[PDB]
Amino acid sequence: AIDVLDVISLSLFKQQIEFEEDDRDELITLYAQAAFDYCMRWCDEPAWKVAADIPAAVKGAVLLVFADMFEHRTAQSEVQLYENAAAERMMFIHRN
Amino acid sequence: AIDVLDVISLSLFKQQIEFEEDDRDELITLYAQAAFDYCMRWCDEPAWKVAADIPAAVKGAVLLVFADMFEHRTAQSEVQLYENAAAERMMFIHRNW
Amino acid sequence: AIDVLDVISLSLFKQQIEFEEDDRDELITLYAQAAFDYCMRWCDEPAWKVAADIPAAVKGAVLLVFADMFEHRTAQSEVQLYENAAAERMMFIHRN
Amino acid sequence: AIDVLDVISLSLFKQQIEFEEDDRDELITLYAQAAFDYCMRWCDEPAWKVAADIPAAVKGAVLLVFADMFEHRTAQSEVQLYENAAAERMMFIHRN
Amino acid sequence: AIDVLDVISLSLFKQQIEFEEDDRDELITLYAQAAFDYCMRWCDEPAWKVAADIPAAVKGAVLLVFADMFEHRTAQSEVQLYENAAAERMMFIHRN
Amino acid sequence: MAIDVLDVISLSLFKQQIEFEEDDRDELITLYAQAAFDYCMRWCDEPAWKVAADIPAAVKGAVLLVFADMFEHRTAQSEVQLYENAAAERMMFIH
Amino acid sequence: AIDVLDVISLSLFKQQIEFEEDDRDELITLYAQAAFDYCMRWCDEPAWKVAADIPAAVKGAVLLVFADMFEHRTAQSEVQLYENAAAERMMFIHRN
Amino acid sequence: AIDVLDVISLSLFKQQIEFEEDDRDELITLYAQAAFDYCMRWCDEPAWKVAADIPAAVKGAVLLVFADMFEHRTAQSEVQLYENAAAERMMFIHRN
Amino acid sequence: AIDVLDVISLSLFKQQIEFEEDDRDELITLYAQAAFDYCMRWCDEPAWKVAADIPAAVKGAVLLVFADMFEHRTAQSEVQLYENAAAERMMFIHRN
Amino acid sequence: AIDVLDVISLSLFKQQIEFEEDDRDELITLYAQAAFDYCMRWCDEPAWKVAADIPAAVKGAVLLVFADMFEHRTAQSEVQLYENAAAERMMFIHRN
Amino acid sequence: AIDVLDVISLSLFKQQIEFEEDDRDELITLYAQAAFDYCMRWCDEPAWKVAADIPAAVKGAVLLVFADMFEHRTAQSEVQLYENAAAERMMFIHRN
Amino acid sequence: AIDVLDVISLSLFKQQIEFEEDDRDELITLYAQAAFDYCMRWCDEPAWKVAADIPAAVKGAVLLVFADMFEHRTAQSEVQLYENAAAERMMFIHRN
Amino acid sequence: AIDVLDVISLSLFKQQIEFEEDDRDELITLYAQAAFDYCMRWCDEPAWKVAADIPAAVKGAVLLVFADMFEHRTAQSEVQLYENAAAERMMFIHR
Ligand SMILES: [Cl-]
Ligand SMILES: [Cl-]
Repeated sequence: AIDVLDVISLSLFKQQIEFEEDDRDELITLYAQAAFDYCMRWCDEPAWKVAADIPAAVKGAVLLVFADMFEHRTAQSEVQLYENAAAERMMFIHRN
Repeated sequence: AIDVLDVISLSLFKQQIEFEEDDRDELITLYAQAAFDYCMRWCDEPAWKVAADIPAAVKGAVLLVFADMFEHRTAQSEVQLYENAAAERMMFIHRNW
Repeated sequence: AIDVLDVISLSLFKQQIEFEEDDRDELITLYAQAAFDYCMRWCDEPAWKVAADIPAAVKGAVLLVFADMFEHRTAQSEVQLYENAAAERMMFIHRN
Repeated sequence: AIDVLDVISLSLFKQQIEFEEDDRDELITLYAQAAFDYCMRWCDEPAWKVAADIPAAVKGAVLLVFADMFEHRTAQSEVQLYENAAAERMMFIHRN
Repeated sequence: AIDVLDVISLSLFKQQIEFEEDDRDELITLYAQAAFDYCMRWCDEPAWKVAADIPAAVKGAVLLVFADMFEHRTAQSEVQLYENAAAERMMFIHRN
Repeated sequence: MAIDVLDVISLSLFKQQIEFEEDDRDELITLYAQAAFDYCMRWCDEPAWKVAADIPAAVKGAVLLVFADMFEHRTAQSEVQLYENAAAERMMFIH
Repeated sequence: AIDVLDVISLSLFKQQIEFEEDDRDELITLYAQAAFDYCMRWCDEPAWKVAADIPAAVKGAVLLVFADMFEHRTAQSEVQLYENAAAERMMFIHRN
Repeated sequence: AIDVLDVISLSLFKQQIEFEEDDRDELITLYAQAAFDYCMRWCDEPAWKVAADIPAAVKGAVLLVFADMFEHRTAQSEVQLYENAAAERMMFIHRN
Repeated sequence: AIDVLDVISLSLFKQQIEFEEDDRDELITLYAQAAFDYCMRWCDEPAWKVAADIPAAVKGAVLLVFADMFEHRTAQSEVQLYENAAAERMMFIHRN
Repeated sequence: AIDVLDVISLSLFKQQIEFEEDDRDELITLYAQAAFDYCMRWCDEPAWKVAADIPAAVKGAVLLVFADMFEHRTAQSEVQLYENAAAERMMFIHRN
Repeated sequence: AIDVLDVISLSLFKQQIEFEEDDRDELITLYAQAAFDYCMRWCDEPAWKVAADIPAAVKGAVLLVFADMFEHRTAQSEVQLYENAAAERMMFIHRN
Repeated sequence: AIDVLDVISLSLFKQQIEFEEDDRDELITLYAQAAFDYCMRWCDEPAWKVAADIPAAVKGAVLLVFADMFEHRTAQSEVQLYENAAAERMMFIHRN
Repeated sequence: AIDVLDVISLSLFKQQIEFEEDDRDELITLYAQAAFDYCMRWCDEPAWKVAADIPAAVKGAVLLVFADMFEHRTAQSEVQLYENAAAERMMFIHR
């Protein structure tokens, strides 16, 4: 399997969520892995064998899914959430 | 059966909810176990035999379900709750059909 | 039959509702026993013979139902209450 | 007939409504008797012959109905009241 | 006929509406008689021959109807009144 | 012989219904009382009530509600909407 | 043709509108006459031949219509007027 | 033709609109005449030959229409006008 | 053709709009002429040959239309204008 | 063809819009001419050969259209404009 | 083939928008040209060949469209724009 | 084939957006080129071979589309954008 | 095969979002690459072989899609997002 940190660096993930400290690397990495796993299964593209195979648009969707996990931590929320269409669209363009 | 704390450490569960105190470990552990039990039954995947088998997206769902339990303590509330789609979506892609 | 306090201790029930006093254990027990009876009958799973048989997701539902009775003491209220979907979903996956 | 106070003590009734005073024992007793009568007739279970026969979930409904009588004293109100579904779900699970 | 005050004492009627004075006893008695007449006619149970025949749930309905009379004095109001469902439910459970 | 309202409910009780403490409006209050009774009697349309004592307590409750409304709401049109209090008709309806 | 002031005195009309001045007797009389004429035509009862014949509910209606004239002076207004059902209901029960 | 001032004096017209000045007698007279003309035509009753023949309810309608002309001077307004139902009801009761 | 100023003097038009000054007599005369022209064509009554033939209710309408011209200067506005029904009703009773 | 200034002088157009200054005669003239051309074409009555032929109500409509141009300068605006029905109604009665 | 500035001078266009500077003559001229080009094409009248041929209502529309481009500079806005009906009506009156 | 800055100068583009600085020439030029490319493709007119061929209304549309790019920088926004109908209407009259 | 930075420099991308700082260059590069990839696949014009082939209207769309990524960082938001029609219309004109 592909390690998400070989596709998008840990530093870049932290920049996405504007998080400067190094004391949540393990939690952040879990969100990154969850996001990558989600996007890879959704795209379902058996041909991508290595980190360098992942298209830039899929990388953008990974950052959106990841950032959503960092900011929205509960399965139910008090404030209504709205789908940002950009995530599906970045991926749709590369689904099997 | 798989122990949820071998999949996601108690330390990580506490960071999910930004909870620093150590006097609620038993309650927090119960929420973690409940969330894991729920996500496992829902995915219904027999081939996940050990903790290392659990996919990252499923780990993401357990964290969301766990934090919901921690934050929302009553079966009815005065304020409406809205489903966060990420939890079911994280689980759906690892569902045994 | 199963004593709810063998499944979830009274101190956990008190922590669920962040209740620190020692003078409401009898009332709190009555709520806990009601929540457990409700959830047990709803799942209707006779394979749970002893306390250690109760699945973790059902314990979660019992705590939610319990906390509801603690917080919402009247059969009617002036403020509309909304069903928290987590209770039913935690029970559903273990219904007989 | 069963005496409601053999099922849930007067002291527990006063704790439900957080009522500290001792000068309303007759009134409170009347509400308790009314709530029990209502929940009994509703469940319609002739199998329950002694106080000990009353299931925990029915005790919870009796507390909810009792407290509603204590707090909401007129057949009409200037503010709409909303049914708390817990009371009838607690009873439903034991309807004959 | 049954005398309503043999069923629910005047002093209990006064506690229902939290009324302290002894100078509205005639008016309060009229409301109590009207509430009782109302509920007796609605229930239409010929088997209720003496005060002690009246069930607790019906006593509860009588108190609610009585209190509404005490609080809401005019046949039209400038604020909408909403039916409190408890009164009818208390009665329905003993209808003939 | 038409039943007199003041043999059914005293003026004292009419004044307590509206929380009216003064004694300089008995004539006006009597007229409202008589109007309310006339209305409730004709609406119930029960000739079986021959004397004051025949009038059921729930109907006396209705009479007080109708009376109090006349006292408080003096005009055939209002700048604020009025809403019917269901208690009035419900207590007449059962008779 | 009946004189309204034989039915209800000018001073009772003034009490209806809580009007304590003596400088508007002619205007007030006109409103009184208008209200009486209106209610009489509306009921259309040929049996009322003298002031003593006018029933109590019709006097109530006349007072309401009179007061409306006193208070609301224009065939059109800036603020919406709502019909007080009491007026029509008082006359209806004596329509011929 | 009937002179409106023989039916309702100028001073009664001024009391209707609570107007206490003498410098608009000519304009007020015009509104009075317009209101009378309107109501007489609407009623269409040939039998009213002299001032004394005009019924009191119709005089009531003439006052309402007059006051509306006095208060509301433009064929269009920035605020909605609402019809006062009394005007047409007073007239309709004597229509031919 | 009838001169509107022989039907309603310029001084009365000014009082309608509570316009004190004398420096707008030409504009005001123009509004008066337009309103009269409007009302005359709408009524279309050939029998009206002289100023004295114009009925009082038609004069009322003329005053309303005129005042609307003086107050409302633009074919479009940012605030909705609402039709005052009195203008049309006053003309309606004299339409040929 | 008819010059608008032979029908309504510039001084009257300025008074319509309460415009004091004398440095906008050319612009005001353009609005007046645009307004007249519009109203003349809408009415489409070629029997009007000279200024003196133009009916008073049509002059009223010209003033309203003119004033709308002076006050509302753009083909689109951020605030909704509402039609003043007076303009069209005053042209409608002289339409050919 | 017609120059807009021979139809409406730059100085009038500037008065339309109340713009008292000379440092935007080129931009204003461009708006004026675009507005004229738009209205001419829209009316599509070959029979107009010189500046003096263009009717007054069309000059009015040209000024409206022009001013709209001066005030509203973007193809999309955060605030809804509403069509001023005058622009289309001024033009439609002279459509081919 | 045609250079946009041969049609509308950079200086004019800056005046459209009221941008006085000199440090965004490259970005502004990009917006200008994009706007021009879009309008040209939308009209699809092969007869326009050189800068001078571009009609005035089309230049107005280019300015509008340009300014929208300058002001609205993102493919989605927190605030709904409303189409300004002037852009398409300016282009539509020159569409192939 | 075309690198977005050969089409629109990072400097111009920074200007688009009015961002002056020097420490988000790898993040901005990813957004730019993602925006280009998306717009290119959308247009599906394989006749554009080199940087200078890309039409200005497509460059405008790439800037819009880029800036959206920079400003709206989560797959779900608490505020509703509305599509800015300019992005699609600029792309559509070259499909
Ligand atoms: Cl002039
Ligand atoms: Cl670069």
